[PDB]
Amino acid sequence: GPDQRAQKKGDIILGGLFPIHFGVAAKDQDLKSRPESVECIRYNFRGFRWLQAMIFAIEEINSSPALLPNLTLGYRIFDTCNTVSKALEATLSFVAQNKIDSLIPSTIAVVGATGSGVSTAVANLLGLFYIPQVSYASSSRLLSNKNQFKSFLRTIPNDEHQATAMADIIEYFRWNWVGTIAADDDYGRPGIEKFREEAEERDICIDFSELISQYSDEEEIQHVVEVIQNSTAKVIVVFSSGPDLEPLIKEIVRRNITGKIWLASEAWASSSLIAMPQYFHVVGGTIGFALKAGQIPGFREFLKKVHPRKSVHNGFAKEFWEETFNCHLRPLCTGDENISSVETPYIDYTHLRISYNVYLAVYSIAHALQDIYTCLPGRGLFTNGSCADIKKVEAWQVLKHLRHLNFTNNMGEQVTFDECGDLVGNYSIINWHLSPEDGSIVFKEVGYYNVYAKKGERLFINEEKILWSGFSREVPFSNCSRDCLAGTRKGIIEGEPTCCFECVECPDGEYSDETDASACNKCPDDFWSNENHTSCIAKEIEFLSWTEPFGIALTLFAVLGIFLTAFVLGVFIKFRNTPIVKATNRELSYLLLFSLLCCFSSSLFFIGEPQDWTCRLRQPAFGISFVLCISCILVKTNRVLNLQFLLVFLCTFMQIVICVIWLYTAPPSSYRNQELEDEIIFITCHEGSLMALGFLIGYTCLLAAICFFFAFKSRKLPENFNEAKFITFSMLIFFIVWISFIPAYASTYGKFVSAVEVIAILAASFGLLACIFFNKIYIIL
Amino acid sequence: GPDQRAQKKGDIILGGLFPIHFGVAAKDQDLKSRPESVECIRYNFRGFRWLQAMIFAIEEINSSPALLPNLTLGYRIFDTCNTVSKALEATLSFVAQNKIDSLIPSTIAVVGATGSGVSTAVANLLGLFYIPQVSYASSSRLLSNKNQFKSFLRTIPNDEHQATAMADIIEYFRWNWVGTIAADDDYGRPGIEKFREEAEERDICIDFSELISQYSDEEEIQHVVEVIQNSTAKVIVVFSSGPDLEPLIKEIVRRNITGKIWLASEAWASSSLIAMPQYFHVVGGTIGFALKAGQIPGFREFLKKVHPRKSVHNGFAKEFWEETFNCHLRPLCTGDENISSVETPYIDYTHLRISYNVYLAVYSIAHALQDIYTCLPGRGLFTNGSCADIKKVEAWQVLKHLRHLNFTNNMGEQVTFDECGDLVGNYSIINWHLSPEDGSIVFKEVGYYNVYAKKGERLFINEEKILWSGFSREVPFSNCSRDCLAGTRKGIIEGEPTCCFECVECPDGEYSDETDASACNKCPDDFWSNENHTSCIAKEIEFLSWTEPFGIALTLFAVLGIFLTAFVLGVFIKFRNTPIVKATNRELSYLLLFSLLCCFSSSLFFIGEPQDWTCRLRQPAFGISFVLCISCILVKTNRVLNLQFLLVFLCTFMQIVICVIWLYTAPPSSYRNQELEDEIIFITCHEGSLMALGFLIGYTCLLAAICFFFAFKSRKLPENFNEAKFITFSMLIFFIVWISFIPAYASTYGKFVSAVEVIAILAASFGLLACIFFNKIYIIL
Ligand SMILES: *[C@@H]1O[C@H](CO)[C@@H](O[C@@H]2O[C@H](CO)[C@@H](O)[C@H](O)[C@H]2NC(C)=O)[C@H](O)[C@H]1NC(C)=O
Ligand SMILES: *[C@@H]1O[C@H](CO)[C@@H](O[C@@H]2O[C@H](CO)[C@@H](O)[C@H](O)[C@H]2NC(C)=O)[C@H](O)[C@H]1NC(C)=O
Ligand SMILES: *[C@@H]1O[C@H](CO)[C@@H](O[C@@H]2O[C@H](CO)[C@@H](O)[C@H](O)[C@H]2NC(C)=O)[C@H](O)[C@H]1NC(C)=O
Ligand SMILES: *[C@@H]1O[C@H](CO)[C@@H](O[C@@H]2O[C@H](CO)[C@@H](O)[C@H](O)[C@H]2NC(C)=O)[C@H](O)[C@H]1NC(C)=O
Ligand SMILES: CC(C)CCC[C@@H](C)[C@H]1CC[C@H]2[C@@H]3CC=C4C[C@@H](O)CC[C@]4(C)[C@H]3CC[C@]12C
Ligand SMILES: CC(C)CCC[C@@H](C)[C@H]1CC[C@H]2[C@@H]3CC=C4C[C@@H](O)CC[C@]4(C)[C@H]3CC[C@]12C
Ligand SMILES: CC(C)CCC[C@@H](C)[C@H]1CC[C@H]2[C@@H]3CC=C4C[C@@H](O)CC[C@]4(C)[C@H]3CC[C@]12C
Ligand SMILES: CC(C)CCC[C@@H](C)[C@H]1CC[C@H]2[C@@H]3CC=C4C[C@@H](O)CC[C@]4(C)[C@H]3CC[C@]12C
Ligand SMILES: CC(C)CCC[C@@H](C)[C@H]1CC[C@H]2[C@@H]3CC=C4C[C@@H](O)CC[C@]4(C)[C@H]3CC[C@]12C
Ligand SMILES: CC(C)CCC[C@@H](C)[C@H]1CC[C@H]2[C@@H]3CC=C4C[C@@H](O)CC[C@]4(C)[C@H]3CC[C@]12C
Ligand SMILES: CC(C)CCC[C@@H](C)[C@H]1CC[C@H]2[C@@H]3CC=C4C[C@@H](O)CC[C@]4(C)[C@H]3CC[C@]12C
Ligand SMILES: COc1cccc([C@@H](C)NCCCc2ccccc2Cl)c1
Ligand SMILES: COc1cccc([C@@H](C)NCCCc2ccccc2Cl)c1
Ligand SMILES: O=C(O)[C@@H]1Cc2c([nH]c3ccccc23)CN1
Ligand SMILES: O=C(O)[C@@H]1Cc2c([nH]c3ccccc23)CN1
Ligand SMILES: *[C@@H]1O[C@H](CO)[C@@H](O)[C@H](O)[C@H]1NC(C)=O
Ligand SMILES: *[C@@H]1O[C@H](CO)[C@@H](O)[C@H](O)[C@H]1NC(C)=O
Ligand SMILES: *[C@@H]1O[C@H](CO)[C@@H](O)[C@H](O)[C@H]1NC(C)=O
Ligand SMILES: *[C@@H]1O[C@H](CO)[C@@H](O)[C@H](O)[C@H]1NC(C)=O
Ligand SMILES: *[C@@H]1O[C@H](CO)[C@@H](O)[C@H](O)[C@H]1NC(C)=O
Ligand SMILES: *[C@@H]1O[C@H](CO)[C@@H](O)[C@H](O)[C@H]1NC(C)=O
Ligand SMILES: [Ca+2]
Ligand SMILES: [Ca+2]
Ligand SMILES: [Ca+2]
Ligand SMILES: [Ca+2]
Ligand SMILES: [Ca+2]
Ligand SMILES: [Ca+2]
Ligand SMILES: [Ca+2]
Ligand SMILES: [Ca+2]
Repeated sequence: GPDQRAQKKGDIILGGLFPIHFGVAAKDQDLKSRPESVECIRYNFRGFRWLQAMIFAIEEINSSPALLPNLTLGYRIFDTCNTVSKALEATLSFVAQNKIDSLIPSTIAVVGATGSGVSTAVANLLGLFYIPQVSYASSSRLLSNKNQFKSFLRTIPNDEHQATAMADIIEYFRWNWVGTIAADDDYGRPGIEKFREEAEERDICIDFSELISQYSDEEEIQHVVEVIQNSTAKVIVVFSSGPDLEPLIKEIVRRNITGKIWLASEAWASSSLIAMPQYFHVVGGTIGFALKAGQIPGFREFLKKVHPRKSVHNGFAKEFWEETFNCHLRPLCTGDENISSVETPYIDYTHLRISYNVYLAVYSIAHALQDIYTCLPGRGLFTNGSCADIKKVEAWQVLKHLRHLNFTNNMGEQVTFDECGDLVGNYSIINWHLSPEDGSIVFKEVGYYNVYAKKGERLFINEEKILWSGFSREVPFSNCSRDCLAGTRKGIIEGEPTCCFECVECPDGEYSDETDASACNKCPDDFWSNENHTSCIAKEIEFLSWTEPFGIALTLFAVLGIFLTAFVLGVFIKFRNTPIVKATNRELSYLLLFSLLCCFSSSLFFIGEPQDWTCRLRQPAFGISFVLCISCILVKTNRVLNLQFLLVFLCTFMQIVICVIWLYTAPPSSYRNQELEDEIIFITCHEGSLMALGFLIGYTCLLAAICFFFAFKSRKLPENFNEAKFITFSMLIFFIVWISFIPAYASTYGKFVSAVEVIAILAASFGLLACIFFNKIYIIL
Repeated sequence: GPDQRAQKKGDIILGGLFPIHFGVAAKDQDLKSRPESVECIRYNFRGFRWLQAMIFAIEEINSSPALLPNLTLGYRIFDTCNTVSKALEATLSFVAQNKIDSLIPSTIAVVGATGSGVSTAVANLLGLFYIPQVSYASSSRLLSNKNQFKSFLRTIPNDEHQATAMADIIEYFRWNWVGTIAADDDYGRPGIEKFREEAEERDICIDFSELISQYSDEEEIQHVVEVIQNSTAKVIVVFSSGPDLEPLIKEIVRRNITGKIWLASEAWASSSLIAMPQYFHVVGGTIGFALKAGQIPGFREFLKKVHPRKSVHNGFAKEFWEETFNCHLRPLCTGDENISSVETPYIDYTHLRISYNVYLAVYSIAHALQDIYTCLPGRGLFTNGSCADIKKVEAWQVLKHLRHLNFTNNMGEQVTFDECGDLVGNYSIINWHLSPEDGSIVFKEVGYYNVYAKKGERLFINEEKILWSGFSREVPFSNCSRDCLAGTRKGIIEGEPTCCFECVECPDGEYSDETDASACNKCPDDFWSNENHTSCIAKEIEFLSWTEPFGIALTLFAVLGIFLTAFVLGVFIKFRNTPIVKATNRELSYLLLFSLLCCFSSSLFFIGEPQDWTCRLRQPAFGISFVLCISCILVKTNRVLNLQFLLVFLCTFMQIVICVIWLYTAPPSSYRNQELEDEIIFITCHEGSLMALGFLIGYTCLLAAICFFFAFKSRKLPENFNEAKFITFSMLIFFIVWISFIPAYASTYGKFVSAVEVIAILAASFGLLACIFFNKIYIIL
């Protein structure tokens, strides 16, 4: 394989795949000359630390007598440069003896790779030969498919939980308008698809979805930047690694776009390529995910013991030395430099997360080998309970024992792989802060995601520790439309997702008391809308009331009429012996005064809240009383022109028969009219039979016409102090009053119709009383 | 490599990857023993025809002297079984000489593979060594990435156009509620993502998105089936191959789900695994995509010449013979059977689409080799214009010449590969019909998709040829919500996409004239909504018009009053010498009659449409005329009790000063009241100065009260035929009329206030005229 390698000899050989370089020289091969091996350029100190973690774990296993006694573990580790081609050359180097026996030391297991696409490409070849491959950083769900990848296992948790956690985070901060960026590889696309599913099931709308790569052209990056700028959303979920996101972040920094709230996947939430101070105005305040940190005692000293000459087995130490001190072995370096003197990710780390994954992968392979070594003859996992010979062990046997692995960590936790080869683990939630002393970016832990917890309780966040955009304490607004107040209702904007709405105020008569009201709820039948439609208020019920001032005035006038009638009646009764009261029919005078009292009592009926009996006894009472009084006047005129009682009885009986008829057929009834005024309910009365009202007033006015005619025929005659002209005057007053209020009765449907009726009754009764009796009162004085 | 192979020797060797089997055995090893090579189960006759197409193209090239003279093409073709593992074993067989020179005949180029995931896995290894790989059926966009796949080219069009075409088809048939199913591989996921993008830009809502596979468990298939059933959407877009869709179709057939409209991607739109008659109730009427058919003259005869013994180079002919006739060489077969006797996809084909792609790939490699062979010494593609030695040709040189390929087909078309190695091509659109004679499924061409055409013109469909569900001629309904009629407006349903809406009728005063009205438009102030709210009609304007019957009646009474006043005036002028008219002031009588004429003319003012001058000259005219009348009556009474003209002038001048004052300060104006009734606009008049109106009526009624008082003081006195009582009567009639209509003026704001005012004016004028002059007329007779 490649010349640059870390090789050690042993009984069992472990393969190693690490990204010692971030990527390869970006150039299009001309194919004019024979193509040579591409050279990867940017040194990755963190990847070299991962390689050192693998070597340290192997050395610790070799030193420990408890684990794999009398057996020596060796390694063959190559640099992938985050590239499929280099990893495939290394894998072809691994499977040389398998290829010879299908178409150099034998490779029992392989550790790696980092990238999910690289791991998929390597896993195809490795599972072709059933060589177990335990990856430390590849987290794509596509690798969980065991039909495709038979020998692939993971010490890193699967990516589905991370997308669910991002959806939970967006829900927690109450956002529904977000953008998505994904790396165009096996890491970005499945994760972003899972996030899209989880966001749509949480009613979260995604404005844009874009794909990026480290090989994206200038036009693609410009298009993505334009899409980001053109959007209102400021929360962008990014599923990518450092190298695949670096060009986009660089272009955003050049254009200097600030205000975006970045949600970071684990691959770049701790990336040194993205977390640099000069990008902090763009990427500051980023909220991202980190793996659970682990402890590897003695690892730091082993890292500090690195040396070009002393590390003879590790061939990558040469370039690490040359890149750390910028020397060559460009100034020549003696080799006596100090690692602690230079600040690189190699030593400048706080938590071991992927390095712990490498350590766990190596120890998992070692524990599988130990389970093979300690297998009791009749209790094996293979056919008939047989056990593999550790001296002549085969890769498929180690894979079989890895599928059944259960071992305790140095941290006292149980490591197991499921049917998909996944190792579930918690997440920590970090926020990108700026250091005051140094100015570098500090990853402050602000929360966690508990995968073991049930749905809805997995997320915990300390929002007080969060600095939005790196400096702000207020949660930013990332909704498409403002949640407008009550009294309004949401409405569709064509061609736009449901999260974006225009809210129109409620229609008159409909109320909305809730923010984000889908529709304006209607008020009930007896209620109406508020002034701003933020509530519902009872409809005002209106009629002619007793306590209201005008009803009081009408009642006082009715009582005054009753008092005057009683006064005249008392004057007549106490002084019945005088010739003046003897001239007129004093019995008929008493009956007429009683009729006037009944008339005023009937006038009292119209005032007040309408009721069934009240509307049933308003027209009939006045009709009876006024027919009776006109009949008494009629018999007085006929005397002027026993039997008089018979005539008044005949008239009152005809009128009361009419009344009984139309009260038996169709009683008047109280009804709550609601169509005249929307806000106001009019309590009024249905007559029931309108032709009955015609008959009633026709009879009253016909008896009136007869009385007026007979009084006119004898107007000039002086008798009983010429009462004929007074009768004529009272009756013409009756006709003036009742004709004059026809405009009043016409179309004035409200609380004032009862007032008009009361005033008409009072006027007619007062005119009759005055004309009949006030002349006699003047005579008596 | 694998023992079962098709091998021929030659100077230049072409690799071959074909799916002779549909898959592998479902033997998921428990790793009890050493895992053996997996056995392939279901024979694929169409894949064997593709392999025969490759062999036929190679043989035709060898026979043709024009193409590659004195050079013999050989092949090494293996069976992939649509599996990554076996394809990778074959690819490792291809790259043996490369692996020997990086860590058996040399492979110059490889044809294949079919599946996109298989092609990706093979292309990683092949591009590691820059061995050109021309695929005939893998259409994933992921393979267009030349950073990852350096040596990969395609004779099949890329899948982006097909997803765009499906979006265009959904738009054409007016659907917005569709479901999506995709194979969980490199073919299904990118295509379904492209379709999701193209549908979201076209306002198409996707109810569900599911993933399937040939290895999907029972629970996954049941979940997908329940998702399909639970959905209202009837159109389902499927990006999958036959084997990956077969379990889902089988389960849907078991449950007998009918009514769905399947949109088929090219991989399964012509699949024999899905297009079987016993599934026609479920998959009948499917609309799918096919590639351009090609012509390979002599191919059918070569296919019919297949034989186990005679085809010594083709090792796959043995199992083809055994599967075709169900024999062994299970009854023994002599080998003298006839291919045409048995109906298999091998010969029972109508159009060569993938076989033509295989043929084109072989001729593309051959033409690249020919371009190498005919290279002029100083005009090469390589360094310094050098040309490759065809005798010692290398794979990377052939790849370089393939990247620059221009050659003419046997059909007379130009074959070229772009920078991504893609060959663009048209699509045909087919519909799954049922044959009447045979009962098999017939793929009827119903349209095409022209990739060369501009956007919006690429799709052509003959809907008359389409049988929906296999039997129906009516386009099915696949919208989430009914597009309800006009008069209604759409409204949001919470938690649901914009395509699903509840439409509420428009509010009163608002109209929607369009289907799918986003909001109800309020039409202008003079308009009010229709009863259906489909439009809005003009607001009715209400006033007291001349043509109205009641306005006509009022005009007739006014004209009658004018006629009566003129008659009295004529009687007075013609007979001025009589003693009766000499007794009264004849000049004052003429003035009073003229004032009555002015009063009737003022009564005529209120009738008609209000106008600024009309509302300005309504109250003043009547006020001045009636005060002049009362002043003449006043001087007549004062005579009853020169200077009379002075008194009438004083009174009329006081009132005219009041009038000039309040028409100078604030004149009355015509206004269109729109608040009393929503549907109707009342045209009425603002007085302007209400206190000035108080002054006007106060002065008129005060001059009245003075006249009434003075006439009452001299009521009994007989003079001028005792005109005093008649004056008192006219004046009391004035007071009765004007007091009586106070209820009428109160709150009766409409077209009837002018009517009431006209009636009051007519009544007062008639009373005055009658009382003053009709007694004199009676005396004159
Ligand atoms: C942004 O929009 C979301 C969704 O409408 C709002 O979240 C809602 O908040 C209210 C009150 O807290 C809850 O009753 C709803 O259930 C939430 N809807 C969800 C979770 O879908 C959020 O408040 C908005 N943020 C703003 C306007 O700043
Ligand atoms: C994953 O995270 C959860 C929550 O942080 C851990 O549960 C906590 O465990 C500690 C002790 O280890 C308790 O004091 C807390 O009360 C627990 N919190 C809960 C249950 O909400 C859990 O142990 C973590 N798992 C791993 C494997 O680290
Ligand atoms: C289903 O809904 C779609 C909405 O997209 C309707 O298609 C629209 O029809 C109107 C007709 O006036 C066109 O103006 C729009 O341009 C169409 N929208 C498109 C094509 O996206 C379709 O008519 C509905 N089908 C029904 C109700 O059967
Ligand atoms: C793709 O399809 C279009 C339309 O079917 C083809 O254009 C047609 O070409 C024929 C001649 O070959 C003309 O008679 C038609 O009028 C054309 N139709 C158009 C322009 O709409 C086009 O040639 C096809 N491209 C191929 C086969 O490569
Ligand atoms: C009550 C409303 C609806 C109808 C009005 C009825 C009026 C117009 C009718 C009914 C009674 C009638 C009067 C009955 C008696 C007399 C006396 C007679 O010597 C002259 C006619 C005269 C003066 C009539 C005039 C018209 C009259 C007053
Ligand atoms: C509309 C109603 C309520 C109010 C009308 C009041 C009327 C009906 C009353 C009030 C004053 C009354 C007048 C008082 C004086 C006279 C003069 C006398 O020689 C004949 C009766 C006559 C003419 C009365 C007729 C009726 C009269 C005008
Ligand atoms: C002077 C002559 C006409 C006799 C007087 C009769 C008067 C008192 C009565 C008889 C008929 C009545 C009219 C009948 C119709 C209406 C329409 C109504 O919506 C308003 C009142 C109004 C306009 C009335 C006004 C007064 C009226 C004209
Ligand atoms: C109709 C409503 C508005 C008012 C009713 C009061 C009127 C009609 C009543 C109350 C007092 C009555 C007056 C009492 C005294 C006299 C004096 C007598 O020599 C002529 C009748 C006359 C003048 C009466 C006319 C009618 C009269 C004025
Ligand atoms: C229409 C507005 C002005 C209200 C009407 C006011 C009425 C109630 C006033 C104004 C003119 C007044 C009359 C003026 C003249 C007389 C004659 C006198 O010997 C007795 C009082 C009497 C009969 C007054 C009665 C009340 C009266 C009619
Ligand atoms: C009843 C006798 C003693 C007096 C008669 C006066 C009459 C003709 C006049 C004077 C004041 C007038 C009232 C003034 C106020 C209103 C309120 C209005 O919305 C309806 C008409 C109504 C109810 C009028 C009814 C008739 C009325 C009472
Ligand atoms: C104008 C509306 C109110 C209709 C009322 C008509 C009144 C105002 C007019 C019309 C005809 C007139 C009558 C004509 C004839 C006479 C006879 C005379 O000896 C007494 C006056 C008297 C009785 C007049 C009274 C007023 C009168 C009745
Ligand atoms: C005239 O003498 C009367 C005899 C009986 C009753 C009454 C009064 C109490 N009712 C006025 C009924 C009101 C009215 C008038 C005209 C048209 C419709 C309507 Cl609803 C008067
Ligand atoms: C009474 O003698 C008059 C002198 C001048 C004018 C008039 C008439 C033409 N105007 C009625 C004005 C109507 C009215 C009455 C009371 C309250 C409000 C309103 Cl709006 C009469
Ligand atoms: O699967 C993948 O592609 C990513 C690669 C990756 C992860 N975390 C990282 C940290 C540093 C460098 C690389 C990574 C998570 N899985
Ligand atoms: O890339 C892929 O996976 C599919 C495989 C495929 C296509 N068309 C076919 C016809 C028959 C059999 C298989 C196929 C289109 N591309
Ligand atoms: C974004 O808006 C700018 C300004 O008009 C425009 O130039 C650019 O094309 C837009 N991009 C997209 C993706 O709409
Ligand atoms: C970038 O934008 C910020 C505004 O947030 C501004 O303070 C800063 O000066 C800008 N930097 C450059 C180089 O323009
Ligand atoms: C591993 O062993 C522990 C006991 O030390 C046990 O609790 C745990 O369940 C085991 N793991 C599995 C997967 O059985
Ligand atoms: C379909 O709907 C039924 C009824 O609500 C429910 O029980 C079932 O779980 C649903 N299935 C799916 C796949 O959503
Ligand atoms: C399957 O469905 C079709 C169409 O609805 C119907 O004709 C047929 O009888 C059904 N068969 C069974 C077994 O339900
Ligand atoms: C291929 O050659 C033809 C002429 O034979 C020419 O028209 C066409 O443009 C060429 N294609 C390319 C890609 O150069
Ligand atoms: Ca790696
Ligand atoms: Ca050891
Ligand atoms: Ca990184
Ligand atoms: Ca949209
Ligand atoms: Ca294949
Ligand atoms: Ca030849
Ligand atoms: Ca198929
Ligand atoms: Ca939803």
